[PDB]
Amino acid sequence: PALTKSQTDRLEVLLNPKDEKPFRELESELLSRRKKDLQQIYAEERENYLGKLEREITRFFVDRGFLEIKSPILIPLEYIERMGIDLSKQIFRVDKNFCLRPMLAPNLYNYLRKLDRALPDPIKIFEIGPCYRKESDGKEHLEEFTMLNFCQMGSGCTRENLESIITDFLNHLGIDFKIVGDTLDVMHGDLELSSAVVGPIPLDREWGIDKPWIGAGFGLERLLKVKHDFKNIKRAARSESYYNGISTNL
Amino acid sequence: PALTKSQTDRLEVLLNPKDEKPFRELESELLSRRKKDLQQIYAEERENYLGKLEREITRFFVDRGFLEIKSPILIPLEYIERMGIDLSKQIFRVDKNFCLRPMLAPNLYNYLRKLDRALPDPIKIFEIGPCYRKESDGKEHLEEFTMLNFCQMGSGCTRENLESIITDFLNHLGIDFKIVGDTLDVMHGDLELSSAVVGPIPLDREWGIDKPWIGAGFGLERLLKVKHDFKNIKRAARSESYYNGISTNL
Ligand SMILES: Nc1ncnc2c1ncn2[C@@H]1O[C@H](COP(=O)(O)OP(=O)(O)OP(=O)(O)O)[C@@H](O)[C@H]1O
Ligand SMILES: Nc1ncnc2c1ncn2[C@@H]1O[C@H](COP(=O)(O)OP(=O)(O)OP(=O)(O)O)[C@@H](O)[C@H]1O
Ligand SMILES: N[C@H](CCCCNC(=O)OC1CCCC1)C(=O)O
Ligand SMILES: N[C@H](CCCCNC(=O)OC1CCCC1)C(=O)O
Ligand SMILES: [Mg+2]
Ligand SMILES: [Mg+2]
Ligand SMILES: [Mg+2]
Ligand SMILES: [Mg+2]
Repeated sequence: PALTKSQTDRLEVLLNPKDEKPFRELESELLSRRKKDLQQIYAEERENYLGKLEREITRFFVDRGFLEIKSPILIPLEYIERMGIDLSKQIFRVDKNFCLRPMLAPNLYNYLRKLDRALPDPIKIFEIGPCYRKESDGKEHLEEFTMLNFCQMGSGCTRENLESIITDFLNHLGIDFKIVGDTLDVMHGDLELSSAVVGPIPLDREWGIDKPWIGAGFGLERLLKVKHDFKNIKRAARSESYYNGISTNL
Repeated sequence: PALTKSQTDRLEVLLNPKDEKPFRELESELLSRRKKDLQQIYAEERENYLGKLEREITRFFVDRGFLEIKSPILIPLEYIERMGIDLSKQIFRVDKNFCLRPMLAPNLYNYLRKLDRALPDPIKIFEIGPCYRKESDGKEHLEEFTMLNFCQMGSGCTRENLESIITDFLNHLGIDFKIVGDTLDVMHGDLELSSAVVGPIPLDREWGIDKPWIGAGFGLERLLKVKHDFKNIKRAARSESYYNGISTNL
């Protein structure tokens, strides 16, 4: 009569946040619901949450005067050392000289330096894309995730302006937050949505940067987790197991 | 007086397709032009070609009834073997059990199988994203590229329908092509834009697929190369060296 832990685990896979003994009937009910959810997505919008969020965020920053960057995901291992990373044990190495980027900063540093030769002050850029870190199991971490990093360099690089961009950005997405403060974290309850920095910092010199700057990095899967009230960030990930938070194991 | 080969190489970095002794003046002219090009992008649209193309392609397929997939880039090595790949020497391995995906097929096979339990016939899906292959130097190949793979499974999986989708798709993008024919290549002159397949094929059984299907895979950087008349596909890649085909080394 009482559901086993394994049965409960199975039902929880099929349970969605907005949902409101014997196991087989409960399972059948949830299977029907989830099939109908996929059918509705297929019939109507057909957009993947992670893709759609990237597009929405892209529009926000492009509209605010930030240049869209698409830089390599596979980066030189040298960039890790040059980032002052002696995270060191979290790097996915590829061949002898490369790794999967654990963050967007090194390529954006290079872009800021290069673009400063061409673009008027201030320089405003952003990137959204895959980042990789070896992580311990956890409901808030993925080994394959998607970062947004925006930054501004030159005039107007104040904490006030950084907080303003963050605030406008999250109010646009409709995500509740608190900024907890040079360095700031953007929190949703106890979940970190972003780390933000008001530069300059001593690392800049290694990258040929000698101007003020502000920037922040956000995990898109974390944003989705909060927005859609997913219990586990796995529902928001690139996945074969979940589609828009709906189990594909039906 | 005569430009050296190295000087010509430098000028060719700065030359754009639409452009129409002494070296320093030629260099200065091209530098000014390319800075102005970046300034215009920054002032006006601010979109990255590779990002924008992905968005345009996404809209095309979503509008045509195809479900947008975002699946893992880091995939089990087992998937390679299960794809009948004994390309074998082109795989970027990561740790003991994983690799960077060289193609979108294995994850899409899994999606087709899973979605067949939920969605009405025919099942139409697509993915756009990073793929990785170790390649010899060449003007048409990147080690890090972006694939579009669409497919349909069930009813209507005919060569005629596959050719129709391809034709509508490339006429939409404004890319000239010829389809050269079960299996088809979509050519732009001697450059392969896509390989396409009319299933079923014997590989399907390994992935739990036993329905007719059609599908095709396109390289986005190749599409950009053709569309923008880039001499080298490096101008279309995720890069720190080129932005929308414009040298960042100014
Ligand atoms: N493994 C991960 N999975 C999902 N999102 C991540 C992961 N690592 C970082 N992020 C996201 O990227 C943002 C910026 O990266 P940062 O390096 O500041 O993370 P972090 O300080 O290591 O986070 P945490 O303390 O939660 O590990 C984080 O605020 C988070 O939103
Ligand atoms: N290394 C690469 N760089 C850029 N695009 C690629 C690369 N490999 C494949 N593609 C693109 O992906 C498409 C489908 O992949 P497929 O495995 O059929 O390529 P392929 O037959 O190996 O191509 P090629 O003969 O040019 O190496 C190709 O038609 C091409 O547009
Ligand atoms: N790099 C991640 C995310 C931090 C985002 C804030 N930093 C930031 O925007 O750096 C700018 C990007 C290129 C150099 C300046 C971290 O280590 O927390
Ligand atoms: N996989 C690449 C691209 C081929 C694209 C055509 N194949 C295709 O769409 O396969 C479908 C995708 C999942 C299984 C059926 C190749 O090896 O050529
Ligand atoms: Mg961390
Ligand atoms: Mg942090
Ligand atoms: Mg090849
Ligand atoms: Mg081919």
